[PDB]
Amino acid sequence: IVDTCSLASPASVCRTKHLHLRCSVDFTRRTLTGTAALTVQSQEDNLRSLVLDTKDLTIEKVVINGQEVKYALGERQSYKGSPMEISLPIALSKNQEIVIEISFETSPKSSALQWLTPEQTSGKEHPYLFSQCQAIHCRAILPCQDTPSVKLTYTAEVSVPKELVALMSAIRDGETPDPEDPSRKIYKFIQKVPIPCYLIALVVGALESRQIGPRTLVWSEKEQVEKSAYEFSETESMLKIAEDLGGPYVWGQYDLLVLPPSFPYGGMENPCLTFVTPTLLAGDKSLSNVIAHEISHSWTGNLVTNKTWDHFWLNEGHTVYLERHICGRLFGEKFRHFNALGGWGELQNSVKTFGETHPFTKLVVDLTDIDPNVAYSSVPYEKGFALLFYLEQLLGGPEIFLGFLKAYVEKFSYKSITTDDWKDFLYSYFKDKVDVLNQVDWNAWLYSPGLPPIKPNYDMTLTNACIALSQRWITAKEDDLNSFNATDLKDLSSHQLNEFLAQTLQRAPLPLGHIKRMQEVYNFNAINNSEIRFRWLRLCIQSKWEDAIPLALKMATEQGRMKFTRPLFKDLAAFDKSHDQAVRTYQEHKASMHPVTAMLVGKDLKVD
Ligand SMILES: CCCCC/C=C\C\C=C/C=C/C=C/[C@@H]1O[C@H]1CCCC(=O)O
Ligand SMILES: [Yb+3]
Ligand SMILES: [Yb+3]
Ligand SMILES: [Zn+2]
Repeated sequence: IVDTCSLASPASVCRTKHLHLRCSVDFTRRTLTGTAALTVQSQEDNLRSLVLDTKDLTIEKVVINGQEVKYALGERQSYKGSPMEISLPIALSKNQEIVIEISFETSPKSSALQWLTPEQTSGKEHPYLFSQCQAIHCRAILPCQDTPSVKLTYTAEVSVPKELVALMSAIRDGETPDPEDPSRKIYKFIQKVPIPCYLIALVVGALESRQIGPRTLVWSEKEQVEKSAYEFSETESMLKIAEDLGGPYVWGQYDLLVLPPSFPYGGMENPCLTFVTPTLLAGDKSLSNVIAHEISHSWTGNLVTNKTWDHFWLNEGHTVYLERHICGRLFGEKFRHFNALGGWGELQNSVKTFGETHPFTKLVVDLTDIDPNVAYSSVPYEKGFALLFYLEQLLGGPEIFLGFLKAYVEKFSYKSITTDDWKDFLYSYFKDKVDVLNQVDWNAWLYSPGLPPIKPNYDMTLTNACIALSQRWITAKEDDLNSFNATDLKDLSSHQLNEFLAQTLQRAPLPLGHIKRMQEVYNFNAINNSEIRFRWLRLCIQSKWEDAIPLALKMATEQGRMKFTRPLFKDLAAFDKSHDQAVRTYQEHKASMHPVTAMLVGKDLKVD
């Protein structure tokens, strides 16, 4: 097992045990400067050098035993960055530990960071910075073994302009004036649980907080605090359910940070401080499954970790499985099945986009010379979930399979594992059902592209009305459109409206007159729920309604969640009437987008 996405020495050669980060955030230069002190343990005899990952980092010096040591930056290897070899002053024996202090500065173009001007924030008076290290962007902040096969503790001291606040994926450990610059404050942090370095995270900005549970504050700019406190009020109830299913919550605090609209994901499971998109702020808590998902990562992902990114499905599939159990406990088993069946539809969509033979539709994926951001899709989420849901039904039901899940978390806590470790423990836990496990087509499920070889069984109770109404619209002729009316929606929840739109979008385009009628009688243009609005606008653009062009351009640019922004830009580029404007709009906005999102939209549009 080799991590083909890292250029650093592997864990079999040496292991980082601890990071002590002292840095300063310079908004004038858009740089982070400081020192990263790595406590490294040799795993072999006579160790005289080691290699760290870096990406667009300027290295000033490397200090061991109080003296500068020799180092060399190799040539850049595309998205992987540049390897940094350090010559150790004294050969190390196996299990010997030393401290290596590296003085470094980031580049303004760091792919881990987005620097925001005051005008890009809610308050309009202060700048803002946030990080996103998953999968392999931590090396664009600091030199490290940038592989999830290594887990380390960390402490940090971050100097910032005194008007602003710093937060990290760690427990807050005090603040003080910066003695080297009275215009600044130093914020301190401690992460005492070993983590993979992709879970290191930093935000700096004009942040305020409100308590919403016994172990949860929500953080945001002042303009969003009140709405966020209401939107995420289910958090503590979800944590209690998650603890019941996964075992103890070991991280102390579970805080939430609501980022500015360019944050690229629904959430990011940064330990002690989950990051979330403001597109969750629907006003009715209806997108709270994203919080259940990030909560669940506190066990599946953050405690039990994928050893390499080839095995990412271990993180995401088990987390989606726990996510849907949390929402099933809250709202019922029929709702769990409804969301499960919706996820199968999303798997169908991903497979249909990539193509049924595409290597990125395999559950286990070989990322040799593949940028993980390019490979990312809903496949590991939903093919992984589908495998676990299938096994649940094969092995005796959800109560039995949740017993496996808790035992799995306990077995591999604080470790990094592969698909074969998972499968071996599955066969160990279910030793009395090995004959049943040997009926599984393991090669198809784990290593073949396309849809899985067997579809699970799904309760249809909550889905039937969505399918029925979608089919009424698809089979309607012009003389049937008069029969549709706002009353068609009166018994549908927001989740069901979203699924009605998903069902109909799968058959797009529809005739333009149908889409116009849908707006006339359902007024979907008025809905601000981001998931509903996204699917409605995709349906309008794919059905060639020119009126929807400005709406789709607005949504694609006024937020930056990649799930929404990328498909909206792609749909607009595919519609001949909006193509030129889509490209011009991307070019005008690209410099102020998140660096990774800008790169991907450019690839999607075939723009340079
Ligand atoms: C199995 C294919 C391997 C390729 C992917 C490898 C590494 C993934 C890189 C970045 C992942 C960021 C994930 C963020 C949170 O779980 C996502 C919840 C929000 C997603 C959304 O709803 O927009
Ligand atoms: Yb030796
Ligand atoms: Yb303390
Ligand atoms: Zn996730």
